[PDB]
Amino acid sequence: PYWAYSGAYGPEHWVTSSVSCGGSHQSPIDILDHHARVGDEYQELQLDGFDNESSNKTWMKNTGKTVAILLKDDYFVSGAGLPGRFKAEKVEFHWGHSNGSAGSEHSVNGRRFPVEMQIFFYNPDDFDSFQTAISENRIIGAMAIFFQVSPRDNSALDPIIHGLKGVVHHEKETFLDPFILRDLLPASLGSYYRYTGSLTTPPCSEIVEWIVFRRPVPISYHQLEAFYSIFTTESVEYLRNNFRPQQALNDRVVSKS
Repeated sequence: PYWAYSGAYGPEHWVTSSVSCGGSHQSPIDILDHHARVGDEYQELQLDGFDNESSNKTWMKNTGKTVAILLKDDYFVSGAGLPGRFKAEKVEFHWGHSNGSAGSEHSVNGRRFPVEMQIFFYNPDDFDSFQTAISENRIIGAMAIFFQVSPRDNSALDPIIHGLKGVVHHEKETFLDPFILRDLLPASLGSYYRYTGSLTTPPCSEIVEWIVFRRPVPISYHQLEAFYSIFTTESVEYLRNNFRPQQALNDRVVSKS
């Protein structure tokens, strides 16, 4: 079904075509640190493959709703109270409008960030692929990483930024220079929140175990410009403010590592 981030098919209307979009365990949310539970004693968050440089096969696409990176190498995450070892499928981005304006989907203590990067995972021991996991409505994993402005370019982002400059128009695709996925994550890996929620776009399936890192990754204002310069096709407009409104926590509790 068709959907958008504004207008007649904007987020307030998604439920018309996608019933789950009106569920009670939806994402994203505001995380209030003082309402979060401490002491859950999760197993160490373990990353497998994140220090390897990515393959020249990895590519990026302007989908018109976001820019997505299709990961062609094997990256795995486990621990942190995830039900199993999850394999990375793709990375998507959400950002604001100009000059570092709020773009993240999640927030912490009411604070939003200029970009949120999300990495989506599936359990390869249950399914051959991410698409099948989704369609079967089984548990998928997702990490959310915030970016925060810094006076100098973050060199770890150079391949991603260069990629954005190659997918300015809707449907454009490009291969990416090698990047190190670990370096797109916060230096402080042990500091995160966990909650159960949903995909943040239709079908909004309530099957996502979220990891939201507490600390942001630096990006320069100049680097942010590469995000703001992306187009989408409604007529051509800039692809900006591509984030879902926050959703009610309801009976859920967020856990703090």
